[PDB]
Amino acid sequence: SNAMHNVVITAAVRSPIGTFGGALKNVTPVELAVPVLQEAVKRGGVEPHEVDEVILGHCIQRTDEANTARTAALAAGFPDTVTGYTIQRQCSSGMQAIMSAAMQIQLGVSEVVVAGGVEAMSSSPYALKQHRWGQRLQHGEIRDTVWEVLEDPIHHIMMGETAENLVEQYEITREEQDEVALRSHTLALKAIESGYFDDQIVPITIKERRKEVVFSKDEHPRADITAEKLAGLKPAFRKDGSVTAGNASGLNDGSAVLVLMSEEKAKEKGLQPLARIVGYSVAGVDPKIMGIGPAPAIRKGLEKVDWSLEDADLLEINEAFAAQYLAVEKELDLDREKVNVNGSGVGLGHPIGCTGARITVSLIHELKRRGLEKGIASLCVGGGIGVALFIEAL
Amino acid sequence: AMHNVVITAAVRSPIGTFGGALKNVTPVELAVPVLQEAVKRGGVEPHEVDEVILGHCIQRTDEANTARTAALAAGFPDTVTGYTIQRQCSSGMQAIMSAAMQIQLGVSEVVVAGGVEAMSSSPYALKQHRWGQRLQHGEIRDTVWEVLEDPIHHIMMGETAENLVEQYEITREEQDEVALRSHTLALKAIESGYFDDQIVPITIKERRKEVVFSKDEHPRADITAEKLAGLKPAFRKDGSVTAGNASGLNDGSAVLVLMSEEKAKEKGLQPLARIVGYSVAGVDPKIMGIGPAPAIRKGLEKVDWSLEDADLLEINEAFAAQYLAVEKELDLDREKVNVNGSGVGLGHPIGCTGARITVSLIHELKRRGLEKGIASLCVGGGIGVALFIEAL
Amino acid sequence: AMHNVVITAAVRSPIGTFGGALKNVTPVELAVPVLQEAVKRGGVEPHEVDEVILGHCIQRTDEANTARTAALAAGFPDTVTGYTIQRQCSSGMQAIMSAAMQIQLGVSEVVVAGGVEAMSSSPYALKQHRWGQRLQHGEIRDTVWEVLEDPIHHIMMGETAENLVEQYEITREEQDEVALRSHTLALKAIESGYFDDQIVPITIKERRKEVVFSKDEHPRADITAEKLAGLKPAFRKDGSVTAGNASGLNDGSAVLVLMSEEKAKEKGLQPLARIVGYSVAGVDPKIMGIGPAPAIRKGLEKVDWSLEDADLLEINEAFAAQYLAVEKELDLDREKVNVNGSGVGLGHPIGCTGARITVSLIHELKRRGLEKGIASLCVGGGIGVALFIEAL
Amino acid sequence: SNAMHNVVITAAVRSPIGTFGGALKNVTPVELAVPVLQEAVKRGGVEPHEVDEVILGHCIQRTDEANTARTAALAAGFPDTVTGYTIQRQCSSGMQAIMSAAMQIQLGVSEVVVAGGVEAMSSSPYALKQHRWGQRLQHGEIRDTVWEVLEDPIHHIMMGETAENLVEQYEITREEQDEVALRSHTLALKAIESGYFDDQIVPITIKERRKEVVFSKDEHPRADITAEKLAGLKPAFRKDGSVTAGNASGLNDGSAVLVLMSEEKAKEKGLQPLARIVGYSVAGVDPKIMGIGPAPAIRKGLEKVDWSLEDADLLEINEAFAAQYLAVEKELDLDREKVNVNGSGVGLGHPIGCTGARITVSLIHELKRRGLEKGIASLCVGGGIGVALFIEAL
Ligand SMILES: [K+]
Ligand SMILES: [K+]
Ligand SMILES: [K+]
Ligand SMILES: [K+]
Ligand SMILES: [K+]
Ligand SMILES: [K+]
Repeated sequence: SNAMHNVVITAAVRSPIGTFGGALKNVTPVELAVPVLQEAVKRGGVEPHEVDEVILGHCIQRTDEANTARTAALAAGFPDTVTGYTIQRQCSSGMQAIMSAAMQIQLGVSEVVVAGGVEAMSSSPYALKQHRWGQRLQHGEIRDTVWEVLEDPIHHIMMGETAENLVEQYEITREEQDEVALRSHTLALKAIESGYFDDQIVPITIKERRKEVVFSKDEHPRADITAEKLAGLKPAFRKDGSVTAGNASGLNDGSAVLVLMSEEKAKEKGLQPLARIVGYSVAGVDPKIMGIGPAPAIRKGLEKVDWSLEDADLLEINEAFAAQYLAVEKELDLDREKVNVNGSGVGLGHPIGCTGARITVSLIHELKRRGLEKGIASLCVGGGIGVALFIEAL
Repeated sequence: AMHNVVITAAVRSPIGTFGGALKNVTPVELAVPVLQEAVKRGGVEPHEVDEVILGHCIQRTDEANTARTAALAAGFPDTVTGYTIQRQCSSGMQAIMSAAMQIQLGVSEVVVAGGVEAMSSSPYALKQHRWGQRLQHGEIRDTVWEVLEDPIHHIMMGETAENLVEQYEITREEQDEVALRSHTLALKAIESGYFDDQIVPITIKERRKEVVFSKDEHPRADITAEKLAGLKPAFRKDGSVTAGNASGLNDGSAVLVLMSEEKAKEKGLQPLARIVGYSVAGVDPKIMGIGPAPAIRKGLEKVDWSLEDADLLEINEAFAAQYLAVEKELDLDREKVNVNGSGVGLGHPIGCTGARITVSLIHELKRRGLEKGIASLCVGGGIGVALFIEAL
Repeated sequence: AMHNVVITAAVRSPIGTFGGALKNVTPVELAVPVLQEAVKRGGVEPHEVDEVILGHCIQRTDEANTARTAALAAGFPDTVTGYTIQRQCSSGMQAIMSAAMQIQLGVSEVVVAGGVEAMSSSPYALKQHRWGQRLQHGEIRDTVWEVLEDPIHHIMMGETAENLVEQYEITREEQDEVALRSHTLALKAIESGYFDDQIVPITIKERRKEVVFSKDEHPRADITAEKLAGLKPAFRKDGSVTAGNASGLNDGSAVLVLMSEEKAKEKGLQPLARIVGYSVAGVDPKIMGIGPAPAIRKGLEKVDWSLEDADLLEINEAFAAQYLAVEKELDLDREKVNVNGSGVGLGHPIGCTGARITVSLIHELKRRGLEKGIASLCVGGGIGVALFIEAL
Repeated sequence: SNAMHNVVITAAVRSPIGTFGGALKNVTPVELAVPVLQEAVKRGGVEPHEVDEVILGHCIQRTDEANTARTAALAAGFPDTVTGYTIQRQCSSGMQAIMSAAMQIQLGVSEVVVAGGVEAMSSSPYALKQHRWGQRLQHGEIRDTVWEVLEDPIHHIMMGETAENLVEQYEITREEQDEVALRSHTLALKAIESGYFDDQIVPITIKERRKEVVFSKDEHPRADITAEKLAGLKPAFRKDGSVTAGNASGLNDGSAVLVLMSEEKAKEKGLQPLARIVGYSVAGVDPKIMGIGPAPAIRKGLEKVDWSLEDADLLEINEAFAAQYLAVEKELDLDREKVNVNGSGVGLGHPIGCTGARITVSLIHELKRRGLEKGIASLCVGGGIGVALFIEAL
């Protein structure tokens, strides 16, 4: 009679997503997480002291903000009792944070967990590898941590090259990629104008040197992205290639946070949750085609939760590259009309640590807006991993 | 679902000193041979491993996701996924706990979990290089020195130890007594061969040769009370915490193979130990060293043990003063604690240590023919973590 | 041998502010167009130039030997050799003196000489990168901030100015009076077109456009007594030296064509000026600003002038306080000194300035129809240099 | 009746030459100049207050020791009245310093000048060019100042490549280069053993962290350099090339200083000078074959002083590369038995700022040892310059 508690989600919020060198240029990951943590708890039906753990996914962790989760909890003014830990599973980090929170709740390790992800790519440092013991002679390299994290650590090829591998494998055309890219911006712009993201977005106040900036709207979507402009871009990873800056996701800044608790705890509190978690799955694939990860992850997960793919009402499949998304779409034979319905990574941006949580936030709110139930959120991961999360809106 | 968790292998590298044997080894490189040996001993083939989970404090973007990269570098199949955990000093212990959670829920059947830190090879960082320093001198930041500084209060871990010194009225002399004990017991354990079975030798390919690193290099054979008493305070002007009574900066990895009891029985394996419980407690970061006290008390309640039921404890010595605060607060029996030394004598490769002390505890329980163990450690940022095990 | 030295051209770039118009221009790039224009005006073809000598404070190993590299980059024949001089703030004036020495001895017949500084594009340095920092944080050093710090006493030039303030009992208010004058007279000179002939416009190729930089950008049209009086001391807590009464950090080049009087006559050229003498004096580095006093006195003896014989003087304002010490020590007639502004109003691109003030003095003597000029400046490290000229 | 004073040299001393990362690893240029300045003045027949100027040639100047000459004068304890300035003419910097001193003395600008050169290559810094205004994105370069100074700033080829240009032009063989290289070490070792350098060398005391090291002997010459070892080395600048690390000069540390004064001042003081300067010359050539500089410089200078080449009793022609030396030897048809008779740059090292002064120090002492009169010292210069100095031992 050992019990496994159902996991429900009582709040789901995010910062707007900044562009590289944009509104969040001078914000650290802890600074970017803090206001979102604060608003999540305010909406989530709990006081800070009731939070058992903060778990954050973070790709480019910083030693000056060791343990991003614990540091952000304290910086947010939460009691010293609110512990935290930080997760690195590359692009899926923010989704793994939610899964790890669910595990703690299912087991009764925690009753309430605040979980999500953050990435502040714009403020990420440069590194010197030979400074400690010396370069001795000849020129050295000062390494961009953002550019490093985009390079596979075993094969030393960029994520964009792994995308071109999928282009060749799945015979994906430049037109197909650019159609998806245009769609991503177009649907994002429409959602923004229609106010679809108003509820889920937490404005960030940036204290600059001589003023304060209130950042409240996603800044990656571009009205000037047209079929014409996309077709004129040069290939970014291979000569005679088709993956470009225009049909690839951006480098971006953002945070996203959910409040999760046992269903019994929500009943105790008299709270109507937004959604429940019904399952999650992780699958490993060839790092050289890491973008295909969501296919086996989704298949594995559907088997576990006893859904057909057709049962899903909406899906969020992160667009790391349009080509990568297209490979997943072709492999699973997805109905695009149910997928990324307000855009995805190409139009909205890809703050990597954040994204796995960001797409979950967006999915929850869009299911509710449409009055639909079943959602799948899934994304590829550098290093060759796919992760999928299965939810039901309440 | 709802499985019990057992441990079928528990191994570690020897612990290198800063700039020592492992000077030029990266965290992935240091994890790989220990991952391979653990799986070999743990009764499984690599394809049977569901997840590798590693605790790592100073993660590197050139080895993104240390656990997954190490799994691949170790030659494990692409199906063997991984993720990496940062809970500061307790990272390696949290990795074990996270593995246990997956196994308890039936998320995974077999998990390889532990921790690694390669402090000697950690980089330097420039924070103003991207957008420009503009004018005046800047700082090139040591990632090791950063990770030892509290990120909210901007004081070194050693200063948080001096806070405990003042709070618990701990003498310089008792700190040095504990430091001497740490080296002395470590040296005795090394001499007696207690660590022979748990240590995995590391081969380092140098310019003109290969070196085989097989023995812990931090313990000092000629350390003495007189030497310790002569040292200058390291963190406060009239202070008592010194380089001699503080843990070192060190390099090391440590790995366990965990699986469900069901899976062990199905494979006909006799596990070394089972996990009975685990607990985490948050405290004031300014006295982060006390973390193990509430964590242990919290965990004892959960597993329904009395403190006295424990046969052996490992409480990491981040600083002798910090250990002493815990000893005093819980009124521990020193003769059952850190019986073969701890961080001061053996070193503290931070990401690794939470797993390292668990490895050591498992093997010492077995050596003594004892059952119940507690492993626990403080965590920069104000956290205590505790793991409760029973040797089989 | 034993020739008289005349000057047939004297030109300069406009002076940019730090991070301003010349932000992305290197010293060679900034010297080139001014070298080319000087030679064009100076009555010679490039192949007739025997040597290019440039004063340069923050030399770069990627442009080794600034003078020779600039000569080549300017398209001058391979036969046109060069060398580069560091005598701190007086570097550009020393280049002129060294040119004169070569011409006097018949070592060279025609020399192009001057100075350059591109402070905005100067690099940062790491001193421990080669052999390693090992542990703890390091410094990434601003070469501009380094060059402004005395290398023996490790105090900023601004602090040496505060030493003169105390020594000569100079008020904050008189410093600000001089600072206001410097901007005011510079602005008037700019408005009246006094600098039109001497300035060589610089074209900067930016990402999407070309910019033509033709006017000095340091003078502040809206500077006032009230604004200056409100500023905080920059170098001492109860101090009087401020950012407003100190020279700026700036970018600029300045170049003269010199030759023997014999050579000028042979070429039928009418020179702008002749060099009558020059002098160098060493003083206490802690009050380096006073250098011009002994240098001027020493030189006056050599050329057999009285101070009163001078029609105009240029005494570089490194700091208003430093200028004031010189004015007081020599009992100068302010109405004959820095008549169109100086370093506070116009800027101080250090390698360039010793040549820049000479260019300016030559043209202002001519404009006023006056003969005798003295140009002089202080030098970090405790040196004063003075140049004595007669307009023709 | 304007007078031009004869220039005489009353002292000529040098540090031993350190190897890269060797005995002088942790010594700055000012530190390395100081003891040599001090000993020079002690031998030169003047008190420090009588010194009018210190002039030093220095290739890799440092902003933390601005104006190396003035800084070293003050650090040596010389009075504040002793001014100084620093010269950059690449490899000939140290020789130009002596020439500039001679000019001041000839003109009566100074009566006594201390002049020479210094280079501390081992302690030279690394530079970042994009740190001030930012790298923005992607990896950058941390630049070795030593490696930069060895690269031509117009053509961006290493000095070693300009040497290979001369190899091809003058049809110089690998054997010829290696014979010169072996000779350079062999003659240096012999001179050292015979005590030829005892008088001219000033020992340097290096204060290391836990001891003091007294460095008193040139450390570049190698007894293990053999014809066999040289022939086995790989080409360093061109595939199928012949310039190697073994037949090229090293990277080295050293200082060298002369005391110069008017002949009348020496007579006044009752001093017997070591030597007089009779002339000097500078010639510009193609930077791509900079190594040939000494040929036109020597020819130009001989015309000025009315010497035949045959009149010279000894020559020092710096060996930047054996190949470069060989081109000069072939062009001028030199008698090698009169040239570099105790070795040169390949065996002894090449601390670049120092070398032009170093070879002059060595020449003066060897002329005196052999009881000979006429000397020529000359060297090539990166950027395409040759410089020559003509002296008579007294
Ligand atoms: K919400
Ligand atoms: K084992
Ligand atoms: K976990
Ligand atoms: K002119
Ligand atoms: K000169
Ligand atoms: K001598």
